[PDB]
Amino acid sequence: ALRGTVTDFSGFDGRADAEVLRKAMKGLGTDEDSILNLLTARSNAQRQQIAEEFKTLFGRDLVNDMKSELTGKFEKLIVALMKPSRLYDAYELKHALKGAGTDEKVLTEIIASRTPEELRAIKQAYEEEYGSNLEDDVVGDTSGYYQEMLVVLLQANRDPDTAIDDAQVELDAQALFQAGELKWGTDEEKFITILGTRSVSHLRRVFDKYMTISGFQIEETIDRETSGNLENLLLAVVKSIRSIPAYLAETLYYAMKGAGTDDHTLIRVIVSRSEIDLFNIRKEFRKNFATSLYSMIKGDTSGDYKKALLLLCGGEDD
Ligand SMILES: [Ca+2]
Ligand SMILES: [Ca+2]
Ligand SMILES: [Ca+2]
Ligand SMILES: [Ca+2]
Ligand SMILES: [Ca+2]
Repeated sequence: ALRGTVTDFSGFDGRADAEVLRKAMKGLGTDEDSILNLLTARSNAQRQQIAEEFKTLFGRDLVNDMKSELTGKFEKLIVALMKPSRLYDAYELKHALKGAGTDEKVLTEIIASRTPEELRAIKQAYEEEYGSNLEDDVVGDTSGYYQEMLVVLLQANRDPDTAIDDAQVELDAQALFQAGELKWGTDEEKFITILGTRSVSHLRRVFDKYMTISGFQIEETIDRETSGNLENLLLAVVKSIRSIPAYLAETLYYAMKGAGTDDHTLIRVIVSRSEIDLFNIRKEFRKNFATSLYSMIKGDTSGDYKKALLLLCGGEDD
């Protein structure tokens, strides 16, 4: 099943951990090594208890103190690691929508790869934290079919996996064929309804059947029929339906692909999935890119930031 790389540390003592952290920042200097080896070895819920003990003992906010002592990517990784799990995805979405400029790669990445259950959780958290409706904020900063597809997904009303109705699979496959390849132009609405509301098990069957009747994989047709933000979203949805860990592994790969590194994306995926399916993401990363995620990271990052990442990911050998 699904498996992360971070678990609750046994023999957990919040007060003790708070003191270790406190001693690592007191006086001039900062013992980063001590901080990273500790926080990456504690589950997210435990980090929250440490933060609570820290404030109780010293009357200081652990996160703000680290924001003062830490710098750069390492600081960003530590701050994201301290964000409550139930609020992280909402946090990211909020930052991708705030100020002039909307970060579409973020909206697409999260809303496409998160399950209906997760999306429901994210919407509640977002509203309680920012006193604003997530859907309304998305609509306000986006437009066209891209916006429409995101809204469909945000409803979290995807059909439930039940017995497969063969005739419905043929109907849907043929409907997609007719809405794209056999149509002068494209019927985006058809693509949105089907890909956004049908059950996961149903769609996996539709993808195979579509391949059989058209000679094309649904991804190829999408690339041939659509463009812009809509194309990226549709591909994210399809890839997620097939395998969320694969889609995420691919997102990671392209983050460390070529000159430089998309650090924000790199941190987001590793942190948000660390306690869910990061282990699976590794297996999908190896099987599809001839290398282990560990090596990719180990050879694209530097310093403490690099050390923290490797400890969270693990898998040195894969
Ligand atoms: Ca200090
Ligand atoms: Ca904006
Ligand atoms: Ca067409
Ligand atoms: Ca295209
Ligand atoms: Ca790189």
